[PDB]
Amino acid sequence: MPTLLRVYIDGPHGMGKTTTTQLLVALDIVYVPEPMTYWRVLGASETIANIYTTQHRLDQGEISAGDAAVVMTSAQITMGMPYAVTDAVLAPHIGGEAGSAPPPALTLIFDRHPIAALLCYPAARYLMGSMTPQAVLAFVALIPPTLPGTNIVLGALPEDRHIDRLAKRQRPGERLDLAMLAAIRRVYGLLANTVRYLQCGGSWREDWGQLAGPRPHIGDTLFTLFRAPELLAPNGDLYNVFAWALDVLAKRLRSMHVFILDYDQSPAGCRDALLQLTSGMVQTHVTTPGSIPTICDLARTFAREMGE
Amino acid sequence: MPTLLRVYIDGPHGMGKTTTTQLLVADIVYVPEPMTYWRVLGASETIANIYTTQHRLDQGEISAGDAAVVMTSAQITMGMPYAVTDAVLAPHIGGEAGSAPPPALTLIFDRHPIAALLCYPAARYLMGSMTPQAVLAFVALIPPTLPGTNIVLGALPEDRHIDRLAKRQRPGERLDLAMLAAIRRVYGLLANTVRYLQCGGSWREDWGQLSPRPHIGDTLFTLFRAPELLAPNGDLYNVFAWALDVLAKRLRSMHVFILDYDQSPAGCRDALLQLTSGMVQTHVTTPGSIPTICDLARTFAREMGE
Ligand SMILES: Nc1nc2c(ncn2CCC(CO)CO)c(=O)[nH]1
Ligand SMILES: Nc1nc2c(ncn2CCC(CO)CO)c(=O)[nH]1
Repeated sequence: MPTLLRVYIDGPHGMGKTTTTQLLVALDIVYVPEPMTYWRVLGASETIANIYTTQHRLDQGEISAGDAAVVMTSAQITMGMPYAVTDAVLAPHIGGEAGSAPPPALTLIFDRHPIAALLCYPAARYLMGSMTPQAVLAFVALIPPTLPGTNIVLGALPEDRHIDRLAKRQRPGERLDLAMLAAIRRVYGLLANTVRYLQCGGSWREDWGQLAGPRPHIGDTLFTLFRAPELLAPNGDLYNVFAWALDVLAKRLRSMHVFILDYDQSPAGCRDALLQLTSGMVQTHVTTPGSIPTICDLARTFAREMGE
Repeated sequence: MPTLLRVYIDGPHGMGKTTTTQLLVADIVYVPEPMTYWRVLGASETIANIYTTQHRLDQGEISAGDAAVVMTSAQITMGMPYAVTDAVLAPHIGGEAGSAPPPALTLIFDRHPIAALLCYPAARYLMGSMTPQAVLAFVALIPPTLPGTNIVLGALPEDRHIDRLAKRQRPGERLDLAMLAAIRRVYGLLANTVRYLQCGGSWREDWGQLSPRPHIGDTLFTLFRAPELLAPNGDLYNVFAWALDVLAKRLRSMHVFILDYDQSPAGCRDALLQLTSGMVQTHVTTPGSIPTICDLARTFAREMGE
């Protein structure tokens, strides 16, 4: 059947993921861009400006953890909306994997992946204290089942160079919170190891008490963020409820094909560099033969209406 | 593999599910209300929070915005146990075994992910304390409907419900008769929605009427004619229209059965055992599935049931 190769470009904001993918796309391929219009208009109203202000009000000590928590938690629900719906309608047409030989019938490039809204950003906001780990796990329990051929390209960029970049300018409503850059960096690192650890066979349940290449110490995976007095019983173990969610986080990430593109270069180098990774990425067949078109018109509709 | 029979006793609160469900149990396990999770574990006394906020809104002390915001977060917390459960359970579910009995194990659940991912949220929306966009965020998050999904919804006339809803109701509640009118309307609609979807109805093909099956104005789609969802030219944006596509594939495959709650206990408890006859069973995926599945229902029970 016609194969389809999907690739999600994720990682912290401000590294140059949007450009590169354009350059990549500018060259069969459709682009599912960031739904700003949803965040700005359709879904709420300046969702991203809302996020940055609340956390700010929180840092000023004008809003209490709970007011920012309740405001943050709900601001996240809006962010992941477009990712979640796209997956939901996409899922059916996705069939069994085929194999990284050139080429596919279609290539869908994504700007971020469900996990970025249902995990990374929240966990990050949690370390930032504007969110709880209970809520964080709530999203984790909603992360959709991982689809075959789910290729995730996270991104590497030096700090000074990343800070430097954010410094110049980025999203409308965005405030330069270096600490946030730090958290969000941390979370995307962990995420990488987490996949690795998991793929190498880690089993957090065994390594709990301990709280490509070699297997990372569970203490270096995302789990570690979940060793908190909120999530622990009077006898120290995690409440089964959360443990069980860490068990889904594990299942979700366990089948992902994660890659690290380097962003410490020219937009073109990033394009060329990201292109040389797309070749070792696993693709899949479609479910209906006429899925390529609908999957196509689907991405073009998302773009035309949510892009900005 | 052995078969399993899962039943999700749903419907509006204040009718007697809880009351009638325990009775059957006292082969059959019972996964209760995660009350300890709503009160303690996930956050603090969530319910009193849901009700207060609605109150403050009603009593003009707070704004629809402020309500919506807190109202949204809370739901996240109310549905948590359902999701994780559904997600930890999922793989043990094999395909529909004919109807093939007697099942090696019967699981009775106290509500389905939809109560927290669709129903109540639809209800609070209808209350001014929650955005339709928000409601569709959870509708999309609705997990794929597993095979052998049987939902029991309850019938009890408004008056009797008012009476039972007032018998006593949860730590923190406040009798909100409107929230009773909102909630009854929702499940009622959902009842029609499942039949709509099974008699072959297409919401895209019917969507313009709002301006053998039930009329689309008598389904959960009619709620999403929320102007906020509509384009300047009245149209419905593709995001929501997709959310609705989801909502449809989700419900259509459900098996919903009606339990008349207007009849004293055991009388309802009886009817609950009678319905069990047409509910679909499933095989489990692995040898040790049933046992793992038993523990889940017992460990959720001791930890979250209060
Ligand atoms: N989901 C979510 N996304 C967040 C958060 N902060 C920044 N972003 C990404 C927003 C821009 C970068 O800041 C990129 O569009 C947050 O709390 N949640
Ligand atoms: N998910 C959700 N549930 C709500 C809300 N309001 C009342 N309930 C009722 C729950 C009842 C179960 O019978 C009382 O325990 C709400 O806003 N969201």
